[PDB]
Amino acid sequence: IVCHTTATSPISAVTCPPGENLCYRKMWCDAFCSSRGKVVELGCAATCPSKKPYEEVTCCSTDKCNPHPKQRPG
Repeated sequence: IVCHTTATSPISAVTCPPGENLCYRKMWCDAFCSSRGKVVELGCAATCPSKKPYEEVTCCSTDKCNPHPKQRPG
């Protein structure tokens, strides 16, 4: 119960696994930065282990912080 966005696809608030708040956010620019950007990770996977820098990454835990524009209305 935390991030209310992405997290293993379009999700729906899910808020990743347990950890009891928080949402590891990673990905955004796939790896081609060829425009767009709807292939993120921001999934959580415990307690946001931070992971690595690479493409895009972060770590929130304040209700959410792993959104994603564009998306698909279906």
